Amino acid sequence: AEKPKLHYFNARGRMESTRWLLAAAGVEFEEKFIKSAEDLDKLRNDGYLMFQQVPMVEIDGMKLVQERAILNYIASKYNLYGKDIKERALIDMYIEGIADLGEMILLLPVCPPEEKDAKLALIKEKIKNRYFPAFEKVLKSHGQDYLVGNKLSRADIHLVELLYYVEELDSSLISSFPLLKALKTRISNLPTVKKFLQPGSPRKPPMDEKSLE
Amino acid sequence: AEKPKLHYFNARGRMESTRWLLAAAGVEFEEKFIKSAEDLDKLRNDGYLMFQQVPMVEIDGMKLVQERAILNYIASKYNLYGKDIKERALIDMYIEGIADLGEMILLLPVCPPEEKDAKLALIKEKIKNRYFPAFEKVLKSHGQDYLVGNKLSRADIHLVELLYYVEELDSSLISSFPLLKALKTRISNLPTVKKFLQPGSPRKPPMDEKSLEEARKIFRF
Repeated sequence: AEKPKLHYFNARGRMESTRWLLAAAGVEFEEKFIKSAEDLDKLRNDGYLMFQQVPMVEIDGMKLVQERAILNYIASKYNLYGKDIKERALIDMYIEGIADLGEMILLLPVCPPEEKDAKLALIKEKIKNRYFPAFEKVLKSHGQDYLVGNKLSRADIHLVELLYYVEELDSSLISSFPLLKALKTRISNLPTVKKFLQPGSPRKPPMDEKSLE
Repeated sequence: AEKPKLHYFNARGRMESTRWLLAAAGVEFEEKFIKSAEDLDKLRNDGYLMFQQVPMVEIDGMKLVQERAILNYIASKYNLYGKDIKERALIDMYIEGIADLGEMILLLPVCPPEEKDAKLALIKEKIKNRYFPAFEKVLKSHGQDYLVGNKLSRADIHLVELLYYVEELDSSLISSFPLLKALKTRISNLPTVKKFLQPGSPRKPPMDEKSLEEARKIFRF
Protein backbone atom coordinates (compact mmCIF):
# COMPACT_ATOMS: atom_id res chain seq x y z
CA ALA A 1 0.00 0.00 0.00
CA GLU A 2 1.03 3.67 0.18
CA LYS A 3 3.95 4.24 2.55
CA PRO A 4 2.62 6.42 5.40
CA LYS A 5 3.49 10.11 4.92
CA LEU A 6 3.95 12.30 8.02
CA HIS A 7 3.26 16.03 7.73
CA TYR A 8 4.77 18.14 10.51
CA PHE A 9 7.49 20.58 11.45
CA ASN A 10 11.14 19.39 11.38
CA ALA A 11 10.95 18.87 15.13
CA ARG A 12 9.76 16.39 17.74
CA GLY A 13 6.55 18.11 19.02
CA ARG A 14 3.33 16.15 18.61
CA MET A 15 4.62 13.93 15.79
CA GLU A 16 7.56 12.24 17.61
CA SER A 17 5.52 9.49 19.32
CA THR A 18 4.22 8.44 15.86
CA ARG A 19 7.75 8.33 14.46
CA TRP A 20 8.72 6.05 17.43
CA LEU A 21 5.71 3.74 16.98
CA LEU A 22 6.09 3.33 13.21
CA ALA A 23 9.81 2.79 13.54
CA ALA A 24 9.30 0.20 16.32
CA ALA A 25 6.83 -1.63 14.01
CA GLY A 26 9.42 -1.82 11.22
CA VAL A 27 7.27 0.36 8.97
CA GLU A 28 8.85 2.34 6.17
CA PHE A 29 7.52 5.92 6.14
CA GLU A 30 8.21 9.27 4.51
CA GLU A 31 8.09 12.78 5.94
CA LYS A 32 7.15 16.13 4.39
CA PHE A 33 8.29 19.01 6.51
CA ILE A 34 6.39 22.22 7.11
CA LYS A 35 9.14 24.92 6.90
CA SER A 36 7.03 28.08 6.42
CA ALA A 37 3.71 29.68 7.28
CA GLU A 38 2.92 29.23 3.59
CA ASP A 39 3.34 25.42 3.72
CA LEU A 40 0.88 25.18 6.61
CA ASP A 41 -1.54 27.53 4.89
CA LYS A 42 -1.52 25.38 1.77
CA LEU A 43 -2.41 22.16 3.65
CA ARG A 44 -5.19 24.05 5.44
CA ASN A 45 -6.57 25.72 2.34
CA ASP A 46 -6.50 22.49 0.27
CA GLY A 47 -8.66 20.70 2.82
CA TYR A 48 -6.23 18.10 4.21
CA LEU A 49 -6.33 19.19 7.90
CA MET A 50 -9.69 18.51 9.48
CA PHE A 51 -9.16 21.00 12.33
CA GLN A 52 -6.58 23.27 10.54
CA GLN A 53 -3.66 21.73 12.48
CA VAL A 54 -0.82 19.26 12.03
CA PRO A 55 0.21 16.51 12.79
CA MET A 56 -1.35 14.86 9.76
CA VAL A 57 -0.58 11.40 8.54
CA GLU A 58 -1.56 10.02 5.11
CA ILE A 59 -2.23 6.33 5.62
CA ASP A 60 -4.49 3.80 3.91
CA GLY A 61 -6.35 6.51 1.99
CA MET A 62 -7.10 8.65 5.06
CA LYS A 63 -5.73 12.09 5.99
CA LEU A 64 -5.61 11.45 9.69
CA VAL A 65 -5.17 14.38 12.17
CA GLN A 66 -5.05 14.33 15.98
CA GLU A 67 -2.01 12.52 17.49
CA ARG A 68 -4.20 10.11 19.49
CA ALA A 69 -6.23 9.05 16.42
CA ILE A 70 -3.09 8.46 14.35
CA LEU A 71 -1.46 6.43 17.12
CA ASN A 72 -4.56 4.28 17.88
CA TYR A 73 -4.88 3.37 14.17
CA ILE A 74 -1.15 2.57 13.71
CA ALA A 75 -1.06 0.48 16.91
CA SER A 76 -4.03 -1.66 15.80
CA LYS A 77 -2.83 -2.02 12.23
CA TYR A 78 0.59 -3.32 13.32
CA ASN A 79 -0.58 -5.49 16.28
CA LEU A 80 0.76 -3.22 19.01
CA TYR A 81 -2.60 -2.70 20.74
CA GLY A 82 -2.93 -5.97 22.63
CA LYS A 83 -5.18 -8.88 21.74
CA ASP A 84 -8.58 -8.05 23.28
CA ILE A 85 -10.75 -5.26 24.86
CA LYS A 86 -9.37 -5.72 28.37
CA GLU A 87 -5.73 -5.61 27.22
CA ARG A 88 -6.57 -2.40 25.33
CA ALA A 89 -8.04 -1.04 28.61
CA LEU A 90 -4.71 -1.61 30.50
CA ILE A 91 -2.76 -0.28 27.56
CA ASP A 92 -5.01 2.83 27.38
CA MET A 93 -4.74 3.47 31.12
CA TYR A 94 -0.97 3.20 30.96
CA ILE A 95 -0.52 5.35 27.90
CA GLU A 96 -2.88 8.11 29.05
CA GLY A 97 -0.75 8.41 32.20
CA ILE A 98 2.37 8.57 30.01
CA ALA A 99 0.69 11.27 27.87
CA ASP A 100 -0.24 13.39 30.96
CA LEU A 101 3.40 13.37 32.16
CA GLY A 102 4.63 13.83 28.61
CA GLU A 103 2.40 16.87 28.14
CA MET A 104 3.92 18.56 31.20
CA ILE A 105 7.43 18.08 29.87
CA LEU A 106 6.39 19.09 26.32
CA LEU A 107 5.09 22.43 27.59
CA LEU A 108 7.82 23.27 30.16
CA PRO A 109 9.83 25.47 27.67
CA VAL A 110 6.93 27.76 26.68
CA CYS A 111 6.16 28.40 30.35
CA PRO A 112 6.72 32.01 31.58
CA PRO A 113 10.23 32.36 33.14
CA GLU A 114 8.98 33.25 36.67
CA GLU A 115 6.72 30.16 36.89
CA LYS A 116 9.25 27.89 35.12
CA ASP A 117 11.50 26.81 38.02
CA ALA A 118 8.43 25.88 40.10
CA LYS A 119 6.82 23.90 37.25
CA LEU A 120 10.05 21.94 36.83
CA ALA A 121 10.05 21.10 40.56
CA LEU A 122 6.42 19.88 40.43
CA ILE A 123 7.22 17.71 37.36
CA LYS A 124 10.11 16.06 39.23
CA GLU A 125 7.93 15.30 42.29
CA LYS A 126 5.20 13.77 40.10
CA ILE A 127 7.84 11.68 38.27
CA LYS A 128 9.24 10.39 41.59
CA ASN A 129 6.01 10.04 43.55
CA ARG A 130 3.24 9.30 41.03
CA TYR A 131 4.27 8.09 37.56
CA PHE A 132 7.51 6.17 37.97
CA PRO A 133 6.11 4.27 41.01
CA ALA A 134 2.99 3.35 39.03
CA PHE A 135 4.93 1.82 36.10
CA GLU A 136 7.50 0.16 38.35
CA LYS A 137 4.54 -1.48 40.21
CA VAL A 138 3.05 -2.84 36.94
CA LEU A 139 6.44 -4.25 35.90
CA LYS A 140 6.91 -5.72 39.40
CA SER A 141 3.41 -7.27 39.47
CA HIS A 142 4.13 -9.74 36.65
CA GLY A 143 7.88 -9.70 36.34
CA GLN A 144 7.71 -9.89 32.54
CA ASP A 145 9.73 -8.09 29.88
CA TYR A 146 6.70 -6.18 28.50
CA LEU A 147 3.98 -4.08 30.21
CA VAL A 148 0.96 -5.99 28.84
CA GLY A 149 0.31 -9.52 27.56
CA ASN A 150 3.98 -10.61 27.69
CA LYS A 151 4.27 -9.16 24.20
CA LEU A 152 5.61 -5.84 22.79
CA SER A 153 2.91 -3.17 22.69
CA ARG A 154 2.61 0.56 22.13
CA ALA A 155 2.73 0.98 25.89
CA ASP A 156 6.35 -0.25 26.03
CA ILE A 157 7.26 2.04 23.18
CA HIS A 158 5.52 5.18 24.51
CA LEU A 159 6.99 4.55 27.98
CA VAL A 160 10.55 4.05 26.81
CA GLU A 161 10.28 7.16 24.65
CA LEU A 162 9.28 9.17 27.77
CA LEU A 163 12.13 7.56 29.76
CA TYR A 164 14.55 9.09 27.19
CA TYR A 165 12.88 12.58 27.73
CA VAL A 166 13.04 12.28 31.47
CA GLU A 167 16.76 11.32 31.18
CA GLU A 168 17.36 14.56 29.18
CA LEU A 169 15.73 16.57 31.94
CA ASP A 170 17.45 14.87 34.92
CA SER A 171 19.40 11.60 34.67
CA SER A 172 18.94 10.94 38.40
CA LEU A 173 15.13 10.58 38.27
CA ILE A 174 15.04 6.93 37.15
CA SER A 175 17.78 5.92 39.66
CA SER A 176 15.48 4.27 42.27
CA PHE A 177 13.47 2.40 39.57
CA PRO A 178 15.51 -0.61 38.49
CA LEU A 179 12.69 -2.32 36.52
CA LEU A 180 12.14 0.91 34.51
CA LYS A 181 15.90 1.02 33.71
CA ALA A 182 15.82 -2.60 32.63
CA LEU A 183 12.81 -1.98 30.30
CA LYS A 184 14.66 0.97 28.73
CA THR A 185 17.63 -1.29 27.97
CA ARG A 186 15.68 -4.23 26.56
CA ILE A 187 13.39 -2.18 24.34
CA SER A 188 16.32 -0.11 23.11
CA ASN A 189 18.02 -3.31 21.93
CA LEU A 190 15.11 -4.57 19.82
CA PRO A 191 16.46 -4.42 16.21
CA THR A 192 13.91 -1.85 14.99
CA VAL A 193 14.30 0.48 17.99
CA LYS A 194 18.08 0.02 17.96
CA LYS A 195 18.07 1.24 14.37
CA PHE A 196 15.79 4.21 15.22
CA LEU A 197 18.12 5.34 18.03
CA GLN A 198 21.10 5.10 15.69
CA PRO A 199 22.05 8.12 13.60
CA GLY A 200 20.35 8.86 10.22
CA SER A 201 16.83 7.80 11.37
CA PRO A 202 13.72 9.96 11.43
CA ARG A 203 14.22 10.40 15.19
CA LYS A 204 14.34 14.14 16.01
CA PRO A 205 16.49 16.15 18.42
CA PRO A 206 15.38 18.25 21.35
CA MET A 207 14.42 21.79 20.56
CA ASP A 208 17.19 24.35 21.14
CA GLU A 209 17.23 28.11 21.96
CA LYS A 210 16.66 28.68 18.21
CA SER A 211 12.94 27.79 18.38
CA LEU A 212 11.20 30.70 16.62
CA GLU A 213 7.72 30.08 15.21
CA ALA B 1 -24.33 -7.89 35.04
CA GLU B 2 -22.85 -5.78 37.87
CA LYS B 3 -23.56 -2.04 37.41
CA PRO B 4 -20.53 0.12 36.60
CA LYS B 5 -19.55 2.20 39.65
CA LEU B 6 -18.40 5.78 38.87
CA HIS B 7 -16.09 7.44 41.39
CA TYR B 8 -16.12 11.24 41.04
CA PHE B 9 -17.21 14.52 42.63
CA ASN B 10 -20.90 15.42 42.36
CA ALA B 11 -20.28 17.48 39.23
CA ARG B 12 -19.77 17.20 35.45
CA GLY B 13 -15.97 17.54 35.15
CA ARG B 14 -14.12 14.69 33.53
CA MET B 15 -16.82 12.10 34.31
CA GLU B 16 -19.78 13.67 32.41
CA SER B 17 -18.90 12.23 28.97
CA THR B 18 -18.92 8.74 30.54
CA ARG B 19 -22.37 9.41 32.05
CA TRP B 20 -23.61 10.40 28.57
CA LEU B 21 -22.08 7.37 26.88
CA LEU B 22 -23.32 4.81 29.37
CA ALA B 23 -26.78 6.40 29.35
CA ALA B 24 -26.83 6.46 25.53
CA ALA B 25 -25.95 2.75 25.50
CA GLY B 26 -28.87 1.98 27.87
CA VAL B 27 -26.55 0.94 30.68
CA GLU B 28 -27.52 1.51 34.32
CA PHE B 29 -24.75 2.71 36.65
CA GLU B 30 -24.24 3.83 40.22
CA GLU B 31 -22.19 6.71 41.44
CA LYS B 32 -20.12 7.02 44.63
CA PHE B 33 -19.52 10.70 45.21
CA ILE B 34 -16.33 12.04 46.66
CA LYS B 35 -17.38 14.78 49.11
CA SER B 36 -14.18 15.46 51.08
CA ALA B 37 -10.41 15.47 50.74
CA GLU B 38 -10.60 12.56 53.20
CA ASP B 39 -12.76 10.50 50.76
CA LEU B 40 -10.14 10.98 47.99
CA ASP B 41 -7.25 10.17 50.33
CA LYS B 42 -9.10 6.91 51.11
CA LEU B 43 -9.42 5.93 47.44
CA ARG B 44 -5.69 6.54 47.08
CA ASN B 45 -4.64 4.66 50.20
CA ASP B 46 -6.91 1.70 49.26
CA GLY B 47 -4.97 1.38 45.96
CA TYR B 48 -8.01 2.14 43.81
CA LEU B 49 -6.35 4.84 41.65
CA MET B 50 -3.47 3.82 39.44
CA PHE B 51 -2.26 7.41 39.12
CA GLN B 52 -3.78 8.80 42.37
CA GLN B 53 -6.62 10.55 40.41
CA VAL B 54 -10.26 10.20 39.54
CA PRO B 55 -12.35 9.67 37.43
CA MET B 56 -12.36 6.00 38.25
CA VAL B 57 -14.90 3.46 37.04
CA GLU B 58 -15.20 -0.07 38.48
CA ILE B 59 -16.36 -2.17 35.53
CA ASP B 60 -15.97 -5.92 34.67
CA GLY B 61 -13.39 -6.52 37.40
CA MET B 62 -11.24 -3.51 36.54
CA LYS B 63 -10.54 -0.25 38.32
CA LEU B 64 -10.17 1.92 35.18
CA VAL B 65 -8.76 5.42 35.44
CA GLN B 66 -8.10 7.98 32.72
CA GLU B 67 -11.21 9.32 30.97
CA ARG B 68 -10.03 8.09 27.56
CA ALA B 69 -9.35 4.51 28.79
CA ILE B 70 -12.81 4.39 30.40
CA LEU B 71 -14.58 5.72 27.34
CA ASN B 72 -12.67 3.53 24.87
CA TYR B 73 -13.60 0.42 26.87
CA ILE B 74 -17.31 1.35 27.13
CA ALA B 75 -17.50 2.30 23.46
CA SER B 76 -15.97 -0.98 22.23
CA LYS B 77 -18.08 -3.07 24.65
CA TYR B 78 -21.37 -1.49 23.53
CA ASN B 79 -20.59 -1.38 19.78
CA LEU B 80 -20.31 2.42 19.58
CA TYR B 81 -16.66 2.47 18.30
CA GLY B 82 -17.40 1.62 14.69
CA LYS B 83 -17.25 -1.67 12.76
CA ASP B 84 -13.51 -1.87 11.96
CA ILE B 85 -10.22 0.02 12.56
CA LYS B 86 -10.73 2.42 9.69
CA GLU B 87 -14.13 3.55 11.06
CA ARG B 88 -12.48 3.79 14.51
CA ALA B 89 -9.82 6.07 13.01
CA LEU B 90 -12.52 8.45 11.74
CA ILE B 91 -14.33 8.33 15.08
CA ASP B 92 -11.06 9.04 16.93
CA MET B 93 -10.17 11.94 14.68
CA TYR B 94 -13.60 13.57 15.22
CA ILE B 95 -13.81 12.98 18.99
CA GLU B 96 -10.31 14.25 19.62
CA GLY B 97 -11.30 17.53 17.97
CA ILE B 98 -14.42 17.58 20.16
CA ALA B 99 -12.13 16.88 23.19
CA ASP B 100 -9.86 19.81 22.31
CA LEU B 101 -12.81 22.22 22.22
CA GLY B 102 -14.43 20.59 25.24
CA GLU B 103 -11.14 21.11 27.15
CA MET B 104 -11.09 24.86 26.42
CA ILE B 105 -14.70 25.15 27.64
CA LEU B 106 -14.06 22.98 30.76
CA LEU B 107 -11.09 25.12 31.85
CA LEU B 108 -12.80 28.52 31.24
CA PRO B 109 -13.91 28.86 34.94
CA VAL B 110 -10.26 28.53 36.13
CA CYS B 111 -8.88 30.85 33.49
CA PRO B 112 -6.80 33.66 35.07
CA PRO B 113 -9.43 36.46 35.40
CA GLU B 114 -7.21 38.87 33.48
CA GLU B 115 -7.09 36.50 30.45
CA LYS B 116 -10.80 35.46 30.50
CA ASP B 117 -12.29 38.05 28.05
CA ALA B 118 -9.67 37.29 25.35
CA LYS B 119 -9.92 33.53 25.89
CA LEU B 120 -13.73 33.54 25.69
CA ALA B 121 -13.53 35.46 22.39
CA LEU B 122 -10.93 33.03 20.96
CA ILE B 123 -13.08 30.00 21.88
CA LYS B 124 -16.09 31.50 20.16
CA GLU B 125 -13.93 32.19 17.05
CA LYS B 126 -12.68 28.56 17.03
CA ILE B 127 -16.27 27.28 17.35
CA LYS B 128 -17.52 29.39 14.43
CA ASN B 129 -14.47 29.01 12.14
CA ARG B 130 -12.76 25.75 13.03
CA TYR B 131 -14.88 23.16 14.85
CA PHE B 132 -18.47 23.73 13.76
CA PRO B 133 -17.44 24.03 10.05
CA ALA B 134 -15.45 20.76 10.24
CA PHE B 135 -18.44 18.73 11.51
CA GLU B 136 -20.89 20.49 9.21
CA LYS B 137 -18.60 19.46 6.33
CA VAL B 138 -18.57 15.78 7.34
CA LEU B 139 -22.36 15.74 7.66
CA LYS B 140 -22.79 17.47 4.26
CA SER B 141 -20.31 14.98 2.65
CA HIS B 142 -22.49 11.85 3.14
CA GLY B 143 -25.92 13.28 4.04
CA GLN B 144 -26.37 10.46 6.55
CA ASP B 145 -27.99 10.82 9.98
CA TYR B 146 -24.79 9.76 11.88
CA LEU B 147 -21.19 10.97 11.75
CA VAL B 148 -19.52 7.62 10.85
CA GLY B 149 -20.66 4.41 9.18
CA ASN B 150 -24.36 5.35 8.89
CA LYS B 151 -24.85 4.11 12.43
CA LEU B 152 -24.93 5.55 15.96
CA SER B 153 -21.46 5.84 17.46
CA ARG B 154 -19.74 7.57 20.35
CA ALA B 155 -18.84 10.40 17.94
CA ASP B 156 -22.53 11.41 17.70
CA ILE B 157 -22.99 11.24 21.47
CA HIS B 158 -19.86 13.28 22.31
CA LEU B 159 -20.62 15.91 19.66
CA VAL B 160 -24.19 16.42 20.81
CA GLU B 161 -23.03 16.71 24.48
CA LEU B 162 -20.67 19.47 23.30
CA LEU B 163 -23.48 21.21 21.38
CA TYR B 164 -25.42 21.46 24.68
CA TYR B 165 -22.40 23.09 26.38
CA VAL B 166 -21.87 25.49 23.52
CA GLU B 167 -25.63 26.49 23.75
CA GLU B 168 -24.98 27.30 27.45
CA LEU B 169 -22.04 29.52 26.48
CA ASP B 170 -23.75 31.30 23.59
CA SER B 171 -26.93 30.06 21.87
CA SER B 172 -26.18 31.93 18.64
CA LEU B 173 -23.00 29.97 17.72
CA ILE B 174 -24.86 27.07 16.11
CA SER B 175 -27.25 29.27 14.11
CA SER B 176 -25.33 29.06 10.78
CA PHE B 177 -24.93 25.27 10.96
CA PRO B 178 -28.25 23.63 9.97
CA LEU B 179 -26.93 20.05 9.82
CA LEU B 180 -25.50 20.27 13.38
CA LYS B 181 -28.87 21.60 14.63
CA ALA B 182 -30.53 18.66 12.90
CA LEU B 183 -28.10 16.17 14.39
CA LYS B 184 -28.72 17.66 17.89
CA THR B 185 -32.46 17.20 17.47
CA ARG B 186 -32.22 13.62 16.12
CA ILE B 187 -29.78 12.39 18.76
CA SER B 188 -31.72 14.17 21.54
CA ASN B 189 -34.84 12.18 20.49
CA LEU B 190 -33.28 8.75 20.71
CA PRO B 191 -35.03 7.08 23.69
CA THR B 192 -31.97 6.57 25.94
CA VAL B 193 -30.68 10.10 25.31
CA LYS B 194 -34.17 11.60 25.66
CA LYS B 195 -34.45 9.89 29.09
CA PHE B 196 -31.01 11.22 30.05
CA LEU B 197 -31.89 14.78 29.04
CA GLN B 198 -35.14 14.77 31.09
CA PRO B 199 -35.31 16.06 34.65
CA GLY B 200 -34.29 13.36 37.19
CA SER B 201 -31.51 11.51 35.35
CA PRO B 202 -27.85 11.37 36.54
CA ARG B 203 -26.99 14.24 34.13
CA LYS B 204 -25.10 16.98 35.98
CA PRO B 205 -25.63 20.76 36.02
CA PRO B 206 -23.09 23.43 35.02
CA MET B 207 -20.43 24.15 37.58
CA ASP B 208 -21.24 27.28 39.56
CA GLU B 209 -18.81 29.20 41.79
CA LYS B 210 -19.93 27.08 44.82
CA SER B 211 -19.16 23.68 43.21
CA LEU B 212 -15.80 25.10 42.09
CA GLU B 213 -14.57 25.99 45.64
CA GLU B 214 -15.84 22.58 46.87
CA ALA B 215 -13.54 21.03 44.23
CA ARG B 216 -10.67 23.24 45.49
CA LYS B 217 -11.26 21.87 49.00
CA ILE B 218 -11.16 18.18 48.00
CA PHE B 219 -8.56 18.20 45.19
CA ARG B 220 -6.35 20.48 47.41
CA PHE B 221 -5.74 23.23 44.81
